[PDB]
Amino acid sequence: KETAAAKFERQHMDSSSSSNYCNQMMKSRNLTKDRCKPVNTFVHESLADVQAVCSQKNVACKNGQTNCYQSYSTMSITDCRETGSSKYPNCAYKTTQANKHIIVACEGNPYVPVHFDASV
Repeated sequence: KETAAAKFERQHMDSSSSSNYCNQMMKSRNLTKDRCKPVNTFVHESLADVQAVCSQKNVACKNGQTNCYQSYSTMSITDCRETGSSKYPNCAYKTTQANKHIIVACEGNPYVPVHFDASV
């Protein structure tokens, strides 16, 4: 079973944009298999910097758990949002670049992000 941490890296880490960035990324990260994942965020900071968020500002998660953390600094991210006319299997996304604080849920040993809660 893919760990939650590994799933977080697959769905949300791209440390490495074109208007087609989201179309290609959502495909390459297996987020267009079976369904078009409607909304997704990729974070372009180093894995180390994102993992460090687990030592930054403790905040409540959307689901009410208390293991969420807001990055002290803004981070370079890309929001991928499925277009109003996107129809599986031809998943189409609008790519929007931004610099925002990220909120992630952290868990496990090592204590790392396991869920992307929001950008603010």
